Amino acid sequence: SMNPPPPETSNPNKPKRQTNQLQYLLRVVLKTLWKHQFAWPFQQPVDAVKLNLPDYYKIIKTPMDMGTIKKRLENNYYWNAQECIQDFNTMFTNCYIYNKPGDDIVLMAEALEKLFLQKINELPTEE
Ligand SMILES: CNC(=O)c1ccc2c(c1)nc(-c1cc(C)c(O)c(C)c1)n2CC1CCN(C(C)=O)CC1
Repeated sequence: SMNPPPPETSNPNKPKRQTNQLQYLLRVVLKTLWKHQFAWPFQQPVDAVKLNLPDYYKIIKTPMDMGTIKKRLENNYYWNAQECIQDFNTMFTNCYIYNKPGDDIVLMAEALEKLFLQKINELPTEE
């Protein structure tokens, strides 16, 4: 009935690197989705307490959100671009698991995912 703690965003025990793919994921992919008119419900963990959704974290056991993804990129949580792409995919899949076809939040998720796929289909080459 409490919210879970948000996902880990900075792990000192993880090695860190800068790559053109990770720079692109923060500065092009995340930044573009972040500034979208429909971004705001995805910029932080679902607050199931304040929204009074007592079943949200009974159904969604792998929560993810763009606030968490942004901090993960900012703090080198991802070594491989695929780890970041997986987190975006998890965020969209959670929305489609919990919500119903035609729901306002689902139409918002679809618009962001369309933009996500447009941007990640132009990811730069791997070192
Ligand atoms: C100051 N406000 C807030 O902080 C606030 C308010 C409402 C929030 C909200 C945060 N987060 C969610 C949300 C997000 C996701 C990904 C979900 O899977 C679910 C079940 C809820 N909602 C409900 C949806 C907001 C957008 N919708 C519209 C504009 O119609 C649909 C409902």
